[PDB]
Amino acid sequence: MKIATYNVRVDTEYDQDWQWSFRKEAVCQLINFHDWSLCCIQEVRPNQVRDLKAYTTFTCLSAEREGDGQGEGLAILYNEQKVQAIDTGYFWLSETPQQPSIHPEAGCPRIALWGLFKETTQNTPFLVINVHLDHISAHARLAGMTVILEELHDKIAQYPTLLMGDFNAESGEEVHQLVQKKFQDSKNLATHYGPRGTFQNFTYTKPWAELEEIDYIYVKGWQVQQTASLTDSIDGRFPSDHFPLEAEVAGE
Amino acid sequence: MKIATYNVRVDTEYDQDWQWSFRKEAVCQLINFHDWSLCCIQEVRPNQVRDLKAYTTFTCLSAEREGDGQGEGLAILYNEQKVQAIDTGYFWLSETPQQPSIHPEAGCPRIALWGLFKETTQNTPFLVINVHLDHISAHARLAGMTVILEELHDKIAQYPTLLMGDFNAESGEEVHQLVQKKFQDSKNLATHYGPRGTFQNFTYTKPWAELEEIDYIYVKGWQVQQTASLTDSIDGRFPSDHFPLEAEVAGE
Repeated sequence: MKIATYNVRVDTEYDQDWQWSFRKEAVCQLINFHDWSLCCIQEVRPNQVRDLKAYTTFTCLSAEREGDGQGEGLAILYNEQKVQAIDTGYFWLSETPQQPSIHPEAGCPRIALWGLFKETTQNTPFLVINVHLDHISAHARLAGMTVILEELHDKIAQYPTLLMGDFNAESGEEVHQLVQKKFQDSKNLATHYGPRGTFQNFTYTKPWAELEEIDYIYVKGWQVQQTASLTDSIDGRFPSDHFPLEAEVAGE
Repeated sequence: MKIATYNVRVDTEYDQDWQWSFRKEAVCQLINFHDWSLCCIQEVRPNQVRDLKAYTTFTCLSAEREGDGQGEGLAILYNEQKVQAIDTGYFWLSETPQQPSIHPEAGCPRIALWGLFKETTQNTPFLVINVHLDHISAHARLAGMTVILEELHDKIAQYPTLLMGDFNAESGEEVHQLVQKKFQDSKNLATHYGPRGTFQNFTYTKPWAELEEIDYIYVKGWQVQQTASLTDSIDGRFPSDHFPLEAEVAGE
């Protein structure tokens, strides 16, 4: 099974001539071309979610962080011919996960979006967790991931799990040590194609050694066949300020 | 079925710090990652052929233009689990196709390399023709293609055929008019991902409008599902001065 995570960059006027309106075709065409079983998406306001539904071939599960359906959100895109969603949910990375709220350490509401899926050919379900941790501090990231791991503790224990997304943390941070108690970083498990880092800040000529390694695909209960960071471009620009990160996995 | 053509750039000291020795891993890893059923390759000296066999996962059919096995050559890489070669051959694009020779109009010996293949699932064979036409003149290209179409006339008439490679010719040349009597350019038949052009001259920042469109995948007897020009890079350089060109096709 091919899976991916892609932070598509929130629609913001700060990007000027490279805000979402100008990037949407390139982002959606990239998704359609790579054609994974499923893709976790970060940084989508409602208009971006609408565009993903309209311009990609995927079914779209989504949720947003404000609660009023108007805020920045997460999505899980999936192909129903390849995987079926049998349960889904989301919660806030806070001391009150069921309500729109902010962790004491965090700078804004953050959510996790998850889905329980089954591959068409397989009979046993697996869990997908879409990660986007706070950028404000390492303490905020550790705290947010702690909520994910506690809130979904039962599901993670029960099912093979794909923990995927933008950790906003380089490999040495405490949050990775916590995650690695139960998960393995897929990109160290097999052959990796492309740069090990994923964030280029929209700089087409960014040296690979200068990429930030902040997006991850963590696995529990999976064999990893290969991973890749995808450097697709659109005439001298990147469709997002992150590269998509993909993995090929097989159930145990 | 996924198929591709890729001019990997001949090993030459003119490329200095980007001659084949420095590019081989990137080229071979690209091929391994994209993992097509088959790929036509242009511009491989014997050491490059050795490297494709050693560092890609593919079976390698090859031939070279000098006849002494020492010259610049062509290859068809294929995955035997996906397609099987049942016949193969090569010939010179000259007035005496069975012997090392030069067309009156051409600057050097040129060959075509072909294979008759069968997909594992399908019962009927198809023909693959690896094209690399002379760069010297439009007349030389027309003349070279005339030899291909004559020499393989019977096979082309009998089988669905993939005519793939480096035509050294933009779309308006007479050689394309000749080819279009029997073939269709796949990139106009479905959705195309990436630039329509394929030659960037190793210039990472080359504007897409300035790419030369000299590589082609022509089809006879195929439904085309999609095509793409692949912009894979290796830290601010391209692995070859051409992009690979790929297509997804289905027999009729």
